[PDB]
Amino acid sequence: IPFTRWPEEFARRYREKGYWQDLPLTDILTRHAASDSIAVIDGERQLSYRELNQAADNLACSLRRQGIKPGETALVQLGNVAELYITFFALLKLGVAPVLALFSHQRSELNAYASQIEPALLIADRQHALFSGDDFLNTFVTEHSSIRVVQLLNDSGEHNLQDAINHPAEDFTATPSPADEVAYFQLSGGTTGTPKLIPRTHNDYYYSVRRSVEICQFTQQTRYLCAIPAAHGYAMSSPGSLGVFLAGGTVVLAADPSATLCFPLIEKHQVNVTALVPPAVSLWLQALIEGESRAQLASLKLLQVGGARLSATLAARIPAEIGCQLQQVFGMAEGLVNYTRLDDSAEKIIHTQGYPMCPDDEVWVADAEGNPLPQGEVGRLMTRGPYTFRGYYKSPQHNASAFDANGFYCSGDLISIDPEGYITVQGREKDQINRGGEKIAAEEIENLLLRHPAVIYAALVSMEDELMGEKSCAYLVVKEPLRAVQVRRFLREQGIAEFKLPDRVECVDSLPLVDKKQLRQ
Ligand SMILES: Cc1c(Cl)cccc1C(=O)NS(=O)(=O)OC[C@H]1O[C@@H](n2cnc3c(N)ncnc32)[C@H](O)[C@@H]1O
Repeated sequence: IPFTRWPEEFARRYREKGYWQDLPLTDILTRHAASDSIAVIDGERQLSYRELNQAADNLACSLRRQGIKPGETALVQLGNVAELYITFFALLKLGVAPVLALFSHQRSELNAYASQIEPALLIADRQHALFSGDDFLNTFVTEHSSIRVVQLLNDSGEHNLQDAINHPAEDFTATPSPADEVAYFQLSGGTTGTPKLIPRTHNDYYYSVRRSVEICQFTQQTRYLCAIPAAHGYAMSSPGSLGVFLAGGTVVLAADPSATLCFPLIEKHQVNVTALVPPAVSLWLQALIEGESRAQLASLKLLQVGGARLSATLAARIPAEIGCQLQQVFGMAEGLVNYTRLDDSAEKIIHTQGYPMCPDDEVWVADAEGNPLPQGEVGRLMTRGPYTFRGYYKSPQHNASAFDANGFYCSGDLISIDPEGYITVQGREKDQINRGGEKIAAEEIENLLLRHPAVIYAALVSMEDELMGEKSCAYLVVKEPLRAVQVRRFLREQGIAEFKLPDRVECVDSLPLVDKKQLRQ
């Protein structure tokens, strides 16, 4: 499986300093293979580390019998369910590199993912709109003829994922990919017209998990509510579900981050850490005002907030109105993750997004050309490090643009750095909307809008929204009258995630030639 390697002097340095430990990610689970402490709670269901590890082997083995081999890829679309973690570890034990699609992702996204990786295996959920019938499957498995095996959650027919997990592995020995080779594929937020996949090696991904655990001081006592989409890198590795498993803690799954669902789960299971995005934090504080008992969240000792910038106003209210410590998490699926420390001054936890988790994480601030700007100046985040990648998967065209000569990645974020060395996010250069933490590639949507017969020109732009931070607005120059429902219905036919539909559509007489920079003015 081809990916951009680190130069050898970098791989050697990162091994010498102990970042790369040359262990597979399977180690996170198999160190606990003897344990009967609870690893996953999912509604009424409680899986031990022993059971989880066994489930993973059971599935890994079942797939091996169906003829899935090491070095092959897989498309996995499971939500906030135990089977996400079983499937992730099953495929890691086989040496199969998956993409973890979010439940929200639809036709266009799955097709895009399947096209780049050419998967041998598809794992999806019959509770998904696309997988309740066999119509889409028939079409999907035709277009993506690489697919040989299909396993489906909440199926009682031939392709039942349960029957595989429940089938005890006779003599199974794991064959994880080498630790300096690809383990799995993360998803970019998106700056381009097609999704870009991020190769994560065991060495790079494990270190980010291991180092995240040190900072957030996760232990066997950690009870982590995983309420955001469980397959996202923030819920997965920062420190996320894996960080919890590593530590020997417990992951509590919730279908979404509504106060309606989570407030009960936090009190019931005595959760002491969870990860949210700004709008979820807002709705939580509003739910407390609207008269939810604050004592339901007594057990909470750390609340992570990331995916998008947290207003100091919102930040300051977390200790007061909820009564736990805040951690701001500024990270990206490409690698680099900045944390506030648990011992940081209120000043840094409220007004900054921390500093990189690795001492050998390297961060300078570029001007429009690409020269270093001195501290306190605002400019483009340029970074490289032991868990920051060196190329999207099979993207020589975009990789040329995305990295400078020395292998520094531009995140398309604008940042300043304090005298104390802390990063504050000041804005964004990449053509990306941040819809309450969820990322939309403006180009992806503009291309889809231009497919519409009435649409001459398309501009997708951010607009301030108090709840979400940003909402999508589609500016269209049209042949004929076009109402928002028509645009939205049309885009849903193309088959994309709901969050990607423009919250607002406006037909205008002209757009400038699109110069989005001027359209803001
Ligand atoms: C991967 C990730 C982790 Cl592991 C932890 C927290 C957030 C993310 C994340 O944001 N992942 S991402 O791939 O979906 O998007 C990366 C982009 O998300 C934005 N972002 C993430 N955290 C922030 C933040 N705290 N403040 C402002 N912007 C933020 C930023 O533009 C960054 O380039």
